[PDB]
Amino acid sequence: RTLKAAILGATGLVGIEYVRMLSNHPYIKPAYLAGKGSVGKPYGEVVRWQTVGQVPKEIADMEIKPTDPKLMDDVDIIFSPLPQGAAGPVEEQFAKEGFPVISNSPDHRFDPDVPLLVPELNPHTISLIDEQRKRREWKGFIVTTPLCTAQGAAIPLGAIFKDYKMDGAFITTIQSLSGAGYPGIPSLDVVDNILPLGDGYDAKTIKEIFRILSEVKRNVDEPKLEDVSLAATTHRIATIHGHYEVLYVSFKEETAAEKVKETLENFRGEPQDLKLPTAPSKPIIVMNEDTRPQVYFDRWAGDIPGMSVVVGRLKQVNKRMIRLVSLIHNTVRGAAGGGILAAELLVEKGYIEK
Amino acid sequence: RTLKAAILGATGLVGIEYVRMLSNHPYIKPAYLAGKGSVGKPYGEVVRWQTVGQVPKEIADMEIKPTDPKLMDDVDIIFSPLPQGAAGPVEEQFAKEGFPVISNSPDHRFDPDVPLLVPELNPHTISLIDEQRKRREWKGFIVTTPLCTAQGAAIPLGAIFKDYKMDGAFITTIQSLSGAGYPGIPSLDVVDNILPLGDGYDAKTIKEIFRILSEVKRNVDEPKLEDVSLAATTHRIATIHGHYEVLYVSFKEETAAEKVKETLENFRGEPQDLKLPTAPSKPIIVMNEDTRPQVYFDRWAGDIPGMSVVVGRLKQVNKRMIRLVSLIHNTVRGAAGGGILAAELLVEKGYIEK
Amino acid sequence: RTLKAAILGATGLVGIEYVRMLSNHPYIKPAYLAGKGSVGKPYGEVVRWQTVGQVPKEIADMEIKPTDPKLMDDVDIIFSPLPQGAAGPVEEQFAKEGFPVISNSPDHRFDPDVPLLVPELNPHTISLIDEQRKRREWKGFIVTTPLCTAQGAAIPLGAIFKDYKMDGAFITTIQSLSGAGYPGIPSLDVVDNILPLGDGYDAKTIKEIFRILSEVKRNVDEPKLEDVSLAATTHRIATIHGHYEVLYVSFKEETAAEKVKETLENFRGEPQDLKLPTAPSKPIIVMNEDTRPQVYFDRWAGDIPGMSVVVGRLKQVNKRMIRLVSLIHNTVRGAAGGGILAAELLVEKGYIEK
Amino acid sequence: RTLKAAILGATGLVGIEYVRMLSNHPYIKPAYLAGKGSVGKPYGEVVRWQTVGQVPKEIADMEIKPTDPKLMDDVDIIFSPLPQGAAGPVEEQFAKEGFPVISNSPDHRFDPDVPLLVPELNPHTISLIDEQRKRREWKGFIVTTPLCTAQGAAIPLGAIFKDYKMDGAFITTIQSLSGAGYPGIPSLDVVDNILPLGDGYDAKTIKEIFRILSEVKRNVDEPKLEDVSLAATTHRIATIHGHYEVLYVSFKEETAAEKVKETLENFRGEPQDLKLPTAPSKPIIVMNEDTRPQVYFDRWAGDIPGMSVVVGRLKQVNKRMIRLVSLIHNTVRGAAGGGILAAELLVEKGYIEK
Repeated sequence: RTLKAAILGATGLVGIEYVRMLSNHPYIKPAYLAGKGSVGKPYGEVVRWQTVGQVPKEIADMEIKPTDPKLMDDVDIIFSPLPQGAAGPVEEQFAKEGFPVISNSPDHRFDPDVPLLVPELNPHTISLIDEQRKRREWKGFIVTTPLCTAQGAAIPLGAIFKDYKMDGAFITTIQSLSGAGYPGIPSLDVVDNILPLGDGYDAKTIKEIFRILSEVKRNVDEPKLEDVSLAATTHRIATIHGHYEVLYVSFKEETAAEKVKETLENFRGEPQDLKLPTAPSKPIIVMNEDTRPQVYFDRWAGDIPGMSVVVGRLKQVNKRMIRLVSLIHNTVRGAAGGGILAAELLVEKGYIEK
Repeated sequence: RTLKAAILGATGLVGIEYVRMLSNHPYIKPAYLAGKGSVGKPYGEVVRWQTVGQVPKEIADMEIKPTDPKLMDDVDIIFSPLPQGAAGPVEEQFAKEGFPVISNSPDHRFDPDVPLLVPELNPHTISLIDEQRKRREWKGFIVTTPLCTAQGAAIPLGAIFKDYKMDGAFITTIQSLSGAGYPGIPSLDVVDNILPLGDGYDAKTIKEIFRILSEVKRNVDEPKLEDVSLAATTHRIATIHGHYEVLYVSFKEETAAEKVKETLENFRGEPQDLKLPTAPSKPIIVMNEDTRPQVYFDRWAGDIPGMSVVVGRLKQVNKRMIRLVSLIHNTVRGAAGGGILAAELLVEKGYIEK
Repeated sequence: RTLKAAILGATGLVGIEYVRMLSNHPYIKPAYLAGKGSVGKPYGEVVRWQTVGQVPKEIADMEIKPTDPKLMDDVDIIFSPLPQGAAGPVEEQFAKEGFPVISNSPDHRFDPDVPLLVPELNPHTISLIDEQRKRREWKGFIVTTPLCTAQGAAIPLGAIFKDYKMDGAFITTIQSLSGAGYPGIPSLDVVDNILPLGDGYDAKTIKEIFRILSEVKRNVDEPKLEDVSLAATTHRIATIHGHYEVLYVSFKEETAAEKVKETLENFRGEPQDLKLPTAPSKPIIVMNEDTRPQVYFDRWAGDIPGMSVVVGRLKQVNKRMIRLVSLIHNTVRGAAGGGILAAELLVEKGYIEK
Repeated sequence: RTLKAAILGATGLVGIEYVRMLSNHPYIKPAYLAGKGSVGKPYGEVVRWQTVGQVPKEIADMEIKPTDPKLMDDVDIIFSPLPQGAAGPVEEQFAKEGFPVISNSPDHRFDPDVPLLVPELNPHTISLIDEQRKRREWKGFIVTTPLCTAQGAAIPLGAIFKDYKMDGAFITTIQSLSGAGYPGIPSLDVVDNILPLGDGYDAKTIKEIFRILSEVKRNVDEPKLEDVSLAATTHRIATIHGHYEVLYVSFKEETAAEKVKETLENFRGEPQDLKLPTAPSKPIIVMNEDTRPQVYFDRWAGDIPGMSVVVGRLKQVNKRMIRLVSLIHNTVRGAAGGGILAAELLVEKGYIEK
């Protein structure tokens, strides 16, 4: 007994991760590979397989099919890593046609009735679907995952905000190329260079972190999220996968790095308690060596490769300020892997039927 | 009429910048190219010319000579970019033999009688040379320049600390390979990877910044330096030259990013006043665009290429925090250029004879 | 008596070399920077200065103007490095307005009345302008330079072909990114990868070499060009400038590599003879070290930087086969520099204004 | 029924492949991880895992042990990828103590009594062992595998030489960084550069190819190997795994690239006929796309990832010349996978008993 998934944009840098991971999944099958430009061609002939291994045997000869909900009677779930602008209306059209829709796209991320989900952090937000359906009058639904960059920060910051009076986080990112898609970043922009991404990208990263944090169930009540200073300075360099982030985190009062570090080691959420198939044992992995994590060596760490955010370099700066770094696999936990985990949580909660 | 310079480690990545720059200098000539390994060989035959243009024609034919005082009777100034551990005692040997020694090495940077010198920040600390001479019973002297990474931070921070109640700066660095020398960083460390340098390197960057800031003559007296919180998280990636740094800067009172930027634009010190030949018209260049500076494009910027720290992205974070970035050409301003500027100051103040 | 020149696609990777070089030129001035997208704006504000130094002081505040042959009264020369498909009809408009056009684009390279010019190899071919003017009934004219990759092989092969019974050349190229222009090659195509350009690219390289070789005045007449076997296998990697090529060259009879070496060393042409300003003293520089030439260190070689093809590794393979490598600066000698050289030749022979 | 393996230099770039591969092998166990500088420590804590996936769970905890025959009583096979100069005497010490040693080092590659083994091309030359043992008066033996670079040309070239009148091959290599080990190639040698490896490396590549070809059993007799002309021009670039080569192959008589293509597509040797576990189904994979193979996308191709040489771009140059490209995974087929395959062969022919 399995569920049949369609993956929109299946030849893309995110769609390849849905293909790789769903090919190994116990009950979600990659059964319908949707596109536009290469409709009618075999997947393995057209795809850039910029990930680990090779195109799965059983997928390689599948023809890419039209992005058309009228052709998808047989499909149980839509995964939608589509580009911004194009995504919004396609996802509405699928939802209106009665599909569950898991989007990795930005278009719906701040709809107050659409869940911006990190399953370990705000699983309770899925019950927004009730109101979504009723107010939007459709049988289906849309759920979004956040910007991968925002997730590499929000996961550690969420674990901390939960239990500590955190009052700011000032972040520097060093992001990989695959985040921008293909053709994406011109090679001349990152050879012997660093490409700042600009105020617009900095501002959207912070916006998304604020939404995720505004939804975390905390054990302390100070400070109020509105009194939290977040800031980001974002860049891309010539790494293929893996977003590397340096966070300076401030607290309203005296807070020991050793305590925070232990909170990070100990972090887990509903996905781990439920033993969901794509839930890592340790959604945050903490490293103790002063030159770790490194992008190359740590982006595929953990019992489920790519699904863990890897943290290190925990250090006291002064009594109210600590330094840490974090690494997220941007197309796995940051996108496809997070979206598959969303789907398992939604099946588990009753929102997608068996 | 000419002053004759020896360049120790002349073939090295800093040594080459001495040669390129002094080749164009109105009164300090590269008269003696010293080494060890390639003593006896033509310079241009052996040097790795990893900088702009080609080996100066009047220099290529010059043979590499021993690093030995008794051989250097005609020499007026020693520039010493020698590796740590080796440098300390060689520098002392030269100073003892009557030479002015301008070192880019770490060994003497914390000696209480030795200038750790950024001409635009603490030009007055050259007066330490007078007590150094009495203390150590020698007619020469040692002056050091700071770690290039420290200069990238300390230059814009020194400008701010001078005029503002700055109580913290929290730094992320993305440093180039030339800084590590040759063979330096293994290729496998930086292809598809980011290399963290570790706690010792972070700590040493901070300690050097503290020494530099403690010597700035400030126009406000608050807060005390002992009350200032610094932190650095340092990395290398595959860029050839140019250290890029993101600085989150806190103040003890409300502070306008607009004012701080004006302060950086208008920044100048003694070298510009005295019109030293290597003094750039703008020791700090401020950029307005939200994707500048960039390493490749801005590392050779300004009227003296590579002598200016290029700053950008000035933004208000909250009322007491600002974000900026800076780029420093690590072997020009960050080492050889700073050294040559040091030498021009020392000549102008009578420390090195005409 | 300064000639004023218009630069089409002035913001581009090749246009920047016209802007750099003509800024230092003794009688050809860059007086009209033509674009489309950025027309009106200052050159310095928009241009991506992906070359040595900085935008020239006196060019930076020049406005980008529209590309239209009715707005250029002040103008004496057109330099056109425009993309294929676009460039063919544009350049015709300019010659059909009176202007002399030196083109770096592919469109007219195979017109039997359009010179396809390497000034050291086939300078006499400029007389095709006479019967080109006649048969097209227009007052101006078009001259084109060859694909950079083809120049990197044909300059040494032409010097060889003129004096030796060469029957074959079998080429592997390893080309830089700048040749694809901007946005050009996506970053994901060349990070930890080699990108083959394909059969169409291999075939167009060979076709151009063949045209050029057919136009070389020889001292031998064996074999005939029609029996010469040429092959290329072309790639790009993550280098910014410099196309590196490995050539296995065969001969119809016993031929010594030391003789061919001397021929390449001694190679001069009409540009040298006339002492044209942009003519290098050594159009082919021959290196003797078995690890040279190297892209990084040799692409800017020579008295006129980037104007010389640098050759090395001359080795006997068997009695009738030799191996050599060559490095060409693809935007300088391979485009803008060759073009400026074409402009100087044509003035000399009285085809251009004054 | 298992054979216990000792992996010398286990933490090296070739060691980690022995560990990775053997960890999944049906009958060879990686039982003893030998080293020097990290003896006493757990493998997982010190190893640089610069390959696919992560350190196998059951290997991670294993302690690195001394390289000492006296400690290895229970070991059945020694795999030795030790650096040149060290390897020779150590491998002789192991064979004189009674062990079968399969070496990836160059030291013994040209001993008359030491097989230089590509299992698909010259499996019979294992019989050399008998006179090795007689002559050397030792109960163990040494077998070597060739230079990875030589295997990338020798595998397709042997398959051609076996069936066609091949009289020359003229090769250009574009090799990865991992072949030079760690720290190996300094990062500054390869950023925005190509590093030629020189005459000694070119000559040794060809010498190894000649030896291997002289031991291939042919179906045709012309020409004699002594009259075949080989040349190599070798380079390194900033790729991690995978050596890419372009080969121009010539023949003494007319030979159609379509036929040579069919021969390569159909290539198989004794390891396939013996169904050895590590024998890929297709020791040569032939691709049809004019932009394939590519390093990143194909170095891990095949039913056994990295065990197949991938060939592409088969094209007629003239009646007597073709062009093809080949890609080898240099640490799998080119080193550890090739060694394991030799060991299986030696087990199958009774030289190593289970």
